[PDB]
Amino acid sequence: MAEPLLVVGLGNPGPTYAKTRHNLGFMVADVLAGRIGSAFKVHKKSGAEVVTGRLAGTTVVLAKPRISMNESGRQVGPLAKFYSVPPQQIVVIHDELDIDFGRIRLKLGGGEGGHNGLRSVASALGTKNFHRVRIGVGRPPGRKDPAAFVLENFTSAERAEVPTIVEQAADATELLIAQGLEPAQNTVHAW
Repeated sequence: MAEPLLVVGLGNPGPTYAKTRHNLGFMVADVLAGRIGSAFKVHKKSGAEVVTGRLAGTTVVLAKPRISMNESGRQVGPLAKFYSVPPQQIVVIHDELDIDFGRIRLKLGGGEGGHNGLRSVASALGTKNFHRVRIGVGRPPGRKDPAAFVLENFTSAERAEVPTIVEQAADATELLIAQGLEPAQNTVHAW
């Protein structure tokens, strides 16, 4: 008697990447786990780090793959089947190049931008119809390649407000779960 939502934070494992742009997904997930009150434990049948509990009024399974961005699909897929979670009930948090730094957008399906983690997930699920909480990071300075840019740390001026942004992403995420996409994205969007 359940059928929970799967909330997935994308990022790369290890201290080496903990603070890079490509790890926004992990940062948000760590905040959500802090709201639920439990630390992550390894889900042995999938190898993913997981937290289960009550979040935003419903049952949630919060996860972080402890395998590299490129192969995240391998753990997210099994995890989804483990709990019989339909794609529409899957929420993936990730950094986004096509949106200005500090902006947060919510989306169901659609393109994947330049995010390799997202591709691996949609590849494993066999569909792109899952929700995303897109946390803007902006576009790289000049001629620097997107893939390289997101593997760097935030500039000192950016680092000042990443903590504010992560908390807003987590709220945006909770708002999505509780209220639904349309209400949530009407509140969180502005242009």
